[PDB]
Amino acid sequence: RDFNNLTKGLCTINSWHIYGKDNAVRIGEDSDVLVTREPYVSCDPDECRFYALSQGTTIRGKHSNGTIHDRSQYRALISWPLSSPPTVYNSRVECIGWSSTSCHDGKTRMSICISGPNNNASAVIWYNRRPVTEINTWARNILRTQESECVCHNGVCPVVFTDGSATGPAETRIYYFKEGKILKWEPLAGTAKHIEECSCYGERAEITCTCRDNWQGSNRPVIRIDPVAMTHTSQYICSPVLTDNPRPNDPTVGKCNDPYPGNNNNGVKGFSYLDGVNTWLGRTISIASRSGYEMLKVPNALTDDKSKPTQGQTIVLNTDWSGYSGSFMDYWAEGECYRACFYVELIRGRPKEDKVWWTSNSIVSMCSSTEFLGQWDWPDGAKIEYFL
Amino acid sequence: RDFNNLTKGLCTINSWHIYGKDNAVRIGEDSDVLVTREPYVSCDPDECRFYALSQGTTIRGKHSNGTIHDRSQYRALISWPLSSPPTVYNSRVECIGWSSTSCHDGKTRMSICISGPNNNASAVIWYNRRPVTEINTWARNILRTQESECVCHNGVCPVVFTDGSATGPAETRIYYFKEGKILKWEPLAGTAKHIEECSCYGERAEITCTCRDNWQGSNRPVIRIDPVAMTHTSQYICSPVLTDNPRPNDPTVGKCNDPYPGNNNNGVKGFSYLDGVNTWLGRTISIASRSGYEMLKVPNALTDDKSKPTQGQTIVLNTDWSGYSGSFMDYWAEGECYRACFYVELIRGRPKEDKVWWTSNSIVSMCSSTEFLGQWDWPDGAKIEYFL
Amino acid sequence: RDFNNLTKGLCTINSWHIYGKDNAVRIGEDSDVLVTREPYVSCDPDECRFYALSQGTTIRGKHSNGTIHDRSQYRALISWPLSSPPTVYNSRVECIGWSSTSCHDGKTRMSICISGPNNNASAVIWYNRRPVTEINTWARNILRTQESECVCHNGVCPVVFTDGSATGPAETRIYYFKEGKILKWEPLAGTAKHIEECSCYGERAEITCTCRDNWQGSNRPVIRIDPVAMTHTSQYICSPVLTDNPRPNDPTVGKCNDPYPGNNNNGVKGFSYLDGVNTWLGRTISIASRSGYEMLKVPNALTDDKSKPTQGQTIVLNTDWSGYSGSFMDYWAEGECYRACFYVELIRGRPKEDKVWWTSNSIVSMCSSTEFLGQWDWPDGAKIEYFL
Amino acid sequence: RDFNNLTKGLCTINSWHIYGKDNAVRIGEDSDVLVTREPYVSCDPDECRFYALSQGTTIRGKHSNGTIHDRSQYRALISWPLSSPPTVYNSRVECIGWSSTSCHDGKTRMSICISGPNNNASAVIWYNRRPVTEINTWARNILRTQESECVCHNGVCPVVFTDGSATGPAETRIYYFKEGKILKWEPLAGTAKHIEECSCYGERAEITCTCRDNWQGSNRPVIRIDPVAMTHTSQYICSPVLTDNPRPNDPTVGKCNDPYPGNNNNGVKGFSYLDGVNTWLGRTISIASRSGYEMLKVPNALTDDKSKPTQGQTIVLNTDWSGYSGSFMDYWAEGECYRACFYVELIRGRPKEDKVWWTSNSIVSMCSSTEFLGQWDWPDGAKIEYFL
Ligand SMILES: *[C@@H]1O[C@H](CO)[C@@H](O[C@@H]2O[C@H](CO)[C@@H](O[C@@H]3O[C@H](CO[C@H]4O[C@H](CO)[C@@H](O)[C@H](O)[C@@H]4O)[C@@H](O)[C@H](O[C@H]4O[C@H](CO)[C@@H](O)[C@H](O)[C@@H]4O[C@H]4O[C@H](CO)[C@@H](O)[C@H](O)[C@@H]4O[C@H]4O[C@H](CO)[C@@H](O)[C@H](O)[C@@H]4O)[C@@H]3O)[C@H](O)[C@H]2NC(C)=O)[C@H](O)[C@H]1NC(C)=O
Ligand SMILES: *[C@@H]1O[C@H](CO)[C@@H](O[C@@H]2O[C@H](CO)[C@@H](O[C@@H]3O[C@H](CO[C@H]4O[C@H](CO)[C@@H](O)[C@H](O)[C@@H]4O)[C@@H](O)[C@H](O[C@H]4O[C@H](CO)[C@@H](O)[C@H](O)[C@@H]4O[C@H]4O[C@H](CO)[C@@H](O)[C@H](O)[C@@H]4O[C@H]4O[C@H](CO)[C@@H](O)[C@H](O)[C@@H]4O)[C@@H]3O)[C@H](O)[C@H]2NC(C)=O)[C@H](O)[C@H]1NC(C)=O
Ligand SMILES: *[C@@H]1O[C@H](CO)[C@@H](O[C@@H]2O[C@H](CO)[C@@H](O[C@@H]3O[C@H](CO[C@H]4O[C@H](CO)[C@@H](O)[C@H](O)[C@@H]4O)[C@@H](O)[C@H](O[C@H]4O[C@H](CO)[C@@H](O)[C@H](O)[C@@H]4O[C@H]4O[C@H](CO)[C@@H](O)[C@H](O)[C@@H]4O[C@H]4O[C@H](CO)[C@@H](O)[C@H](O)[C@@H]4O)[C@@H]3O)[C@H](O)[C@H]2NC(C)=O)[C@H](O)[C@H]1NC(C)=O
Ligand SMILES: *[C@@H]1O[C@H](CO)[C@@H](O[C@@H]2O[C@H](CO)[C@@H](O[C@@H]3O[C@H](CO[C@H]4O[C@H](CO)[C@@H](O)[C@H](O)[C@@H]4O)[C@@H](O)[C@H](O[C@H]4O[C@H](CO)[C@@H](O)[C@H](O)[C@@H]4O[C@H]4O[C@H](CO)[C@@H](O)[C@H](O)[C@@H]4O[C@H]4O[C@H](CO)[C@@H](O)[C@H](O)[C@@H]4O)[C@@H]3O)[C@H](O)[C@H]2NC(C)=O)[C@H](O)[C@H]1NC(C)=O
Ligand SMILES: *[C@@H]1O[C@H](CO)[C@@H](O[C@@H]2O[C@H](CO)[C@@H](O)[C@H](O)[C@H]2NC(C)=O)[C@H](O)[C@H]1NC(C)=O
Ligand SMILES: *[C@@H]1O[C@H](CO)[C@@H](O[C@@H]2O[C@H](CO)[C@@H](O)[C@H](O)[C@H]2NC(C)=O)[C@H](O)[C@H]1NC(C)=O
Ligand SMILES: CC(=O)N[C@H]1[C@H]([C@H](O)[C@H](O)CO)OC(C(=O)O)=C[C@@H]1N
Ligand SMILES: CC(=O)N[C@H]1[C@H]([C@H](O)[C@H](O)CO)OC(C(=O)O)=C[C@@H]1N
Ligand SMILES: CC(=O)N[C@H]1[C@H]([C@H](O)[C@H](O)CO)OC(C(=O)O)=C[C@@H]1N
Ligand SMILES: CC(=O)N[C@H]1[C@H]([C@H](O)[C@H](O)CO)OC(C(=O)O)=C[C@@H]1N
Ligand SMILES: *[C@@H]1O[C@H](CO)[C@@H](O)[C@H](O)[C@H]1NC(C)=O
Ligand SMILES: [Ca+2]
Ligand SMILES: [Ca+2]
Ligand SMILES: [Ca+2]
Ligand SMILES: [Ca+2]
Ligand SMILES: [Ca+2]
Repeated sequence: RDFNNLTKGLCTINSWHIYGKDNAVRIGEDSDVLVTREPYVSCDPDECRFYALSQGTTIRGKHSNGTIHDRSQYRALISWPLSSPPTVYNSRVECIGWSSTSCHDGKTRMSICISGPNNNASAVIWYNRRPVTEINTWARNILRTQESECVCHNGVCPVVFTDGSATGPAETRIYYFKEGKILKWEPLAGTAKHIEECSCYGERAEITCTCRDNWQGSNRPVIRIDPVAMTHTSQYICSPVLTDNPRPNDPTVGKCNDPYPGNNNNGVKGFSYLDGVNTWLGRTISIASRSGYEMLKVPNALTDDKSKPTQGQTIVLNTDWSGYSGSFMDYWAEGECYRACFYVELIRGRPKEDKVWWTSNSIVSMCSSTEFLGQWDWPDGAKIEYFL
Repeated sequence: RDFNNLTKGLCTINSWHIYGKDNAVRIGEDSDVLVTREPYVSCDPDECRFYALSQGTTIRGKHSNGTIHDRSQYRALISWPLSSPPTVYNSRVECIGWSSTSCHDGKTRMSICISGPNNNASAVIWYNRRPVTEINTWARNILRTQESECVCHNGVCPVVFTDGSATGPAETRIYYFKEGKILKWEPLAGTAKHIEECSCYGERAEITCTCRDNWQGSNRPVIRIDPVAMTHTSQYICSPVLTDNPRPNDPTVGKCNDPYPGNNNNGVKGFSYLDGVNTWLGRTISIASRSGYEMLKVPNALTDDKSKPTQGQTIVLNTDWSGYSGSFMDYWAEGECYRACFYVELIRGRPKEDKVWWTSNSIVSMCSSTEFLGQWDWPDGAKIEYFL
Repeated sequence: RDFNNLTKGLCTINSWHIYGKDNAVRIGEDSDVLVTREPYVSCDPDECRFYALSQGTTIRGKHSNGTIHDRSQYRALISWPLSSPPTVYNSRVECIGWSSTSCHDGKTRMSICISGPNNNASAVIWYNRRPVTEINTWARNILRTQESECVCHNGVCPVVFTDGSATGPAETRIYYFKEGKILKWEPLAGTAKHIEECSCYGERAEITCTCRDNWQGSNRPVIRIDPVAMTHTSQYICSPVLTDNPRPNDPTVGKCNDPYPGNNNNGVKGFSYLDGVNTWLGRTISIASRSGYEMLKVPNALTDDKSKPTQGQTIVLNTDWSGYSGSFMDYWAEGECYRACFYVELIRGRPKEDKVWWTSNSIVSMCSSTEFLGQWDWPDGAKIEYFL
Repeated sequence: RDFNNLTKGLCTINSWHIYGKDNAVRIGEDSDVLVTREPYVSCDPDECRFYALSQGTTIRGKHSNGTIHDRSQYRALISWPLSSPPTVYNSRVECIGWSSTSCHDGKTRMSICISGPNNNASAVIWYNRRPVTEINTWARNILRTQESECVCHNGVCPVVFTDGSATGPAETRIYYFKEGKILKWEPLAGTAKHIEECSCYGERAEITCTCRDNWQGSNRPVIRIDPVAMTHTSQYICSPVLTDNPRPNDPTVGKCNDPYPGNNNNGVKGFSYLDGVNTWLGRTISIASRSGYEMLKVPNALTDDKSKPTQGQTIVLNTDWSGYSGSFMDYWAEGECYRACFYVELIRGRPKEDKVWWTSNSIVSMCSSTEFLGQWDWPDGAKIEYFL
């Protein structure tokens, strides 16, 4: 109908309720489920669906051998019905590639997939399921993007891309698209020193993205975008509650405009909701590996370099595998506010479970509740031994 | 369009005709059919579908081992096309959880799923396929609900919940929802001493629910709800024709306001249609186990403590496994009356058939006919030996 | 929109072109294809689909053992997309039973399924995918119907049923339905001595049905129905070109009002298009078994007791298995005439191929052309040895 | 709505971006994927889909043995969602046959399938998913058509057919269809000496088809059609950059009105975009076999007998199997120009890989970009050894 506008603020997050779970790895042990990774969730005005990068083979298939690898010509962004697993028969291909983002602007959906060799990748921007614009690699070193949904406001859908080193300065750009066409792009500004895989959401005409500083930061960089002025700023979450992984132990004071040191050249896609006292941070429980997952209420985390938790909720036990996590919201729901949601990728197989030759995942997803709900843990649930 | 109103009375039940059957266990021996239990049927204005709690694995899958268990993080309420089996590829997830109810109000559908550990469960109420309201456990002891469809009248859809002991007094509440929001709730009143898994239907602006007194009753408790006044009453079916299971043999006089003694701490979800002489009771043939199933016409069963059968119809032979049963009707059919329908869950596997490591079921469903139709029996039809 | 009226006459049949083929048995050797038999084809105003009686198991499934049997509680009328095979995932259940018919009246579809034990069967008539009317067995001996589509005119859809002996006089009735309700029924009249499985079509406000005289006739009985007056007549095809099976060799003169003798208590569902010189008869090539299939142009076959072929077309070689055949037409196609079509059931497995424990089939379907097209043969195509 | 008119010219082709890829053979190693060959892509106003000739069996199925054969009664034109593989459950049958073409005229789709024995084949023309016209073989020697989409202009959809020898003069006809009916047909004219499998596209009210001269030409014949006047011309691509296969090495000067000699009685379906300097030719890299695939910009290739490449892009490495290739465009996309697209059939199995008993393929597809995008190679990706 009309372009969606970010007119509401976030609902008060007092806890998290279960939203979706596909149990993909459990089910795929004996059904035609595609091997995936880098999943996310994204809503259309009349439907919310799961998204991921397929590896172009089923989990039980012999071609599952080697799926720990990230970029092959057999990957594609696929989407499928909420909480169903990504099967050969119910998965819809949005575009071909090994890095992606996607979002609905209220009228139709824009999907972006990047493909190609490391030194010659290109992004193809799809709108209304048709290819509209293409962008060639500018730094010739793995052009890559969010791996979770973008956000739109009055037709303008900003997207964060990075091209260049994963272990030193890179070239990050913020592109402002409208109907799949480039309105404007700008180089990253602010104090964030390295940017990868931004997790974004919008409220009251502003888009907030929590990203990954792969190079040096154990705290997470934050990009705030004005989609009307088509400008942005960047900084780090000030709070000493560190949310990347691996990471050093939590200090008593964090860093606002520089990466918090201790771990270099590594990380994990993550997210946060930065809204004053209504601030919640997600993170793996383990500081060493993609193990466990918890939500922590950290009032003013973004601006308070001494902020610590006041409430929390465990999502995945430290005795279970987690992985990527990101933000999304149903911008077309009823009510006076946007209900914060997130998903956690539950990685199974390599490298942590190397008795199998594949690497895949399942998805668990939650949204906020104004109630103070009891908590449960949500593991992938598959028994690797069954696959041996 | 407009909210449905219960303006018609029940059609005269002179017999039962076959409505649906999915032969899920037979088919799933060699196709990707999900393991389920606690099924039911529910209609939308333009379609009627089967519903159940998936176990998040196929029957032939190795993860089917252990599906006798009731509450895991891998369960979800799913729905699929009438008489088709619940497959990985045709099952639509309504919400995540291990106890549920669902009903269409004429405009859209409300679905409720409860999840969590025994002492910290929560219900999430979905409306128009979006999460709208959440309710935390109030007694911290397996918050649970109907396991069959709810019923709506002018937008108000009452739902019966129980939290607390299964072997002593518990805390039952009747929630009145409208568009997924809580209008009102009240604690159970009347003479019913324990309430679980209510099976409901509506006619002439009144909703009748036949439930399960797990604690002490072999006769079934009944809750009658006024969805306009949002009030209710409760009692037991007076008739000496006992319908829970296990149960003692039938006496010559029943109990109207107290559980009929003989069997404690056990039961099975069941149902009835209480309409004067047009009263029909469903029950397992066996008084000891979930074996066989029959419909018995027992005029004034609800109010006559000496009422006995005047007609009957066998649905499943005592030599075949049955299980849960419940009520539903197509409130959007043509005609001057609502045609009473019901389903019977045909449980296969554990605990009765322990040569296999799983527990699942198939569904058989019937609706009333004004004719006096010949009867047939309707077994699950699978050969367990094939699964060995 | 509006009820369809049989306002056109048949197009001139100069040959037959391939319309549909599902290769179900070939494909099902390695995919989840349901075991079926008694198939047919039927059109809706916007789609034509394949129909059949499922056996409630896949062909490769262990429950395929024994599917030679006709009436079990695991059968159902299913429909699926034209030329696709009937799979677990794409088959839509129309109703439960082991004998059926179905037809669209222009507004919506009526489907009829009969189920039950031999002495207590009942038909349930569905309209707009809801059960509307039920008819109890009147002769208590396998109530049964067409096994191919019915035909409608201004809302009135006549259907031929038989109840009673398959080897002596039986009780045949013609029911006139409108919106699933019974307008009228009448007992069979005319000279046809036994009636089973009528294959019907309509043109110029008249419905012609070619049926099966199981008791004594090797020539086929014919019922012509006036759906406005709701009356009919019956006789036999006069032509000496005999079309039932098994049957004696062709004589030089046939019988118009009595069964042509030579073979008793057996037959096969078949069809014909009786339109003056534009008359075409279908039949198995073998006079002994359901082997091969051919179309023969026999001018005035219905009324000329000496009529012989003037043209022909082979559909299935005598070295290949055939089976049931029946008529259907797309009453909603463009043009000035109705294009005659038919399907042939290609039975595989028992009893002819007993190395396998199952019985199933695939479908081949043709429609007429005003051209004189070259002919090909259309076998099922599966290799039984592959199933061993 | 209204018939589509070819009102736009081609967009400037500066490179090719990835459009679709189904990885069918990889996925089908462990899922129910149909064996196919002769694929293509074609758009409807609201969707673009993959098309191919199924072999009526899955790849893992035992009936895959022998699928190197071209014309059996088990083949059919099927279509399925873009970039999904052709599975038993998602493939829609358009018609039955072993040679086809299909195209949308803006209102609805016309599909054509030819079937029958070599000396008695016939084409059936479907419109709006209904059979409308039939054409009998005129030369009684494998009536055959494009194997890629046709193109329409104001309702007129020309189609090129050939009947007769593959190794000497044959009888080629251009049929002009409108709503599935024959408006006119004409015999091939011009200097093209043999015509097979034309690959066509339209722009500015003209349809250009690049075909295959199986008899003698290593350069490709070209048919240009005026769909309004319903007339055409034919010639050969003048350029010395030869594009059929097998073929002799590239000379310095080609032939404009005669086949370039060196290879007889063989070839491969191919295509080109002939638009002045914006001219791009597709071809296998190998001159001996269907190995590799590249796009070459050859300004004025059609008219310049000395034209050589000025730019290029590799699509499939010479170390990987290719096969058929053809043109298609989304005539309903936004913008001021038509974006040239093509697909390449990646054949796997026999005859090149004879360790397996089958022959199948997967699809890769690209469209043009006005950018100068980095290139990647796109192999089928399956490991034959896995199928052993
Ligand atoms: C039924 O359900 C309800 C609803 O969920 C359950 O109630 C919930 O219970 C939760 C567990 O107790 C609780 O979550 C905790 O909340 C704490 C905050 O609340 C407390 O502090 C405030 C502040 O003054 C008070 O107002 C409040 O009353 C409480 O006292 C958090 O601080 C907790 O998080 C910390 O602990 C967990 C371990 O439990 C860690 O995993 C987590 O990361 C936090 O601790 C680390 O980080 C801090 C910050 O830097 C450090 O100070 C600390 O040392 C830890 O650091 C190590 O570990 C991290 C992670 O590995 C590593 O990076 C670092 O380097 C160090 O090694 C926790 O979030 C919910 O708030 C509560 N909800 C409600 C509504 O009450 C109820 O129990 C359930 N019922 C039953 C019967 O089970
Ligand atoms: C073709 O199809 C038609 C249509 O279905 C077939 O006709 C049907 O036939 C059915 C079987 O005969 C019949 O069903 C029975 O109806 C009886 C009621 O009708 C009779 O009584 C009235 C009352 O005066 C008369 O008007 C009427 O004319 C009849 O005489 C029921 O009473 C029957 O139910 C009881 O029996 C069955 C066993 O058959 C039990 O399973 C059932 O639970 C009932 O009996 C138990 O319960 C009562 C009540 O407390 C006790 O008194 C009794 O002792 C039993 O108790 C034991 O068992 C239970 C269950 O295990 C346990 O809990 C308890 O503790 C005790 O151990 C039965 O329902 C249909 O009405 C009839 N329909 C029609 C339209 O005619 C026809 O036969 C078919 N044709 C062929 C050729 O097959
Ligand atoms: C390319 O394609 C075209 C298009 O299809 C091919 O041309 C077609 O060729 C067909 C085969 O020749 C032909 O079909 C035959 O037509 C005959 C009728 O035409 C002839 O007679 C008339 C009458 O005067 C002439 O006008 C006309 O010119 C012809 O001469 C039919 O009579 C044929 O059917 C009979 O033969 C077949 C065997 O081929 C039987 O299976 C069939 O049942 C018919 O014969 C039985 O029945 C009759 C009637 O009672 C008996 O008299 C006879 O003895 C047989 O009885 C035995 O067998 C039956 C069945 O088993 C059993 O029940 C009984 O008891 C006995 O045992 C046949 O239909 C098409 O018309 C023709 N089409 C066109 C447009 O030309 C062309 O060949 C192809 N090209 C190539 C190169 O292959
Ligand atoms: C990142 O991505 C970009 C974008 O893709 C990459 O840049 C691309 O690089 C490509 C490879 O270098 C390049 O493709 C080539 O372009 C040549 C044309 O450009 C050149 O010539 C013009 C003309 O004066 C100049 O303006 C221009 O500056 C260049 O110098 C083509 O000629 C090339 O094709 C020929 O070579 C390939 C082998 O590489 C053959 O496979 C192909 O068939 C062509 O050669 C055959 O045919 C000709 C014509 O008859 C014969 O003369 C020749 O001998 C060959 O004949 C043999 O082989 C054929 C085929 O087997 C056989 O039939 C025959 O009989 C003989 O045996 C080639 O197309 C892109 O244009 C370029 N794109 C851009 C935008 O720059 C960049 O490299 C990537 N970056 C990295 C770091 O990898
Ligand atoms: C989001 O905000 C913009 C207003 O800036 C709205 O876009 C007006 O919408 C109407 C209805 O289609 C048009 O007549 C105006 O020209 C629109 N655009 C502008 C840029 O002024 C848009 O309607 C809002 N979205 C929603 C859902 O209300
Ligand atoms: C089939 O024939 C009957 C006419 O007997 C048509 O039914 C008239 O249709 C209009 C349009 O809905 C109504 O106003 C009349 O009352 C209809 N019925 C009768 C019984 O008179 C019907 O329209 C015809 N079907 C088609 C497709 O034309
Ligand atoms: C485009 C690409 O390959 N992205 C990969 C990502 C990057 O390798 C990482 O962010 C460093 O640049 O890492 C991870 C990862 O699991 O850490 C997965 C992504 N597939
Ligand atoms: C929420 C829950 O676990 N409900 C279970 C139910 C209860 O255990 C029973 O009603 C006693 O409370 O029993 C049964 C049962 O088969 O008896 C199945 C239900 N899964
Ligand atoms: C209802 C029923 O069982 N109909 C069967 C039919 C009858 O047995 C036959 O027409 C005699 O009555 O025969 C055949 C048959 O193959 O001859 C199949 C049908 N399933
Ligand atoms: C109708 C038909 O059989 N067409 C076939 C085609 C022809 O054999 C070829 O064009 C020569 O006529 O060749 C090829 C081929 O791979 O070369 C495939 C087609 N199936
Ligand atoms: C099929 O069933 C028969 C009868 O029960 C049995 O003797 C036979 O061995 C079975 N065949 C298979 C393959 O199970
Ligand atoms: Ca980091
Ligand atoms: Ca399988
Ligand atoms: Ca009880
Ligand atoms: Ca007979
Ligand atoms: Ca050639």
